[PDB]
Amino acid sequence: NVKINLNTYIEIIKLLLNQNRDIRLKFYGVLMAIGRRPVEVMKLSQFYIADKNHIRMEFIANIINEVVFPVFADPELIINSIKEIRYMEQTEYSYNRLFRQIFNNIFAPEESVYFCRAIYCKFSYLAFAPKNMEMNYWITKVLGNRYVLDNLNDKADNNLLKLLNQRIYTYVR
Repeated sequence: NVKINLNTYIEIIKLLLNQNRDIRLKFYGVLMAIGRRPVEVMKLSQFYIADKNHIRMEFIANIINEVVFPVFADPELIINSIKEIRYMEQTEYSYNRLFRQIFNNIFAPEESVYFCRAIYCKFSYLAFAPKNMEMNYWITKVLGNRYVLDNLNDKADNNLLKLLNQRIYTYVR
């Protein structure tokens, strides 16, 4: 049950967003990168660039409700993945055994989706909240457990990344 730091987190997200093998993997990359609920990713929301590292989500819950949140990959890269993800559901359980094929003995959550959102909160706070901000406000602000290392300048964990890279390109879909 590996502990990862922010730099490691970002590279994992790059692996999943940039791989060519499985749109489902790209889905988990998006969940880790922006902490939205899967339904919001899959439908009924529009995503727009806000910042070099923020996205604006528009939705109905004034012509529209927005929420702006920080993100852990290039927003254009993220939003393009969402387009593919929605396209591979319009052109057309197992998601959890896919999550294990990649993360067994690294992350072992009961619910991968809840894990992905929870890790996103922790890193968003570590990386964007000001000194001394109450965490309960931050969570409700960015939305609506410690697998992590609270040290923002540590180098990324390369042996971990090799392990994951090997898994991504050698598992059977």
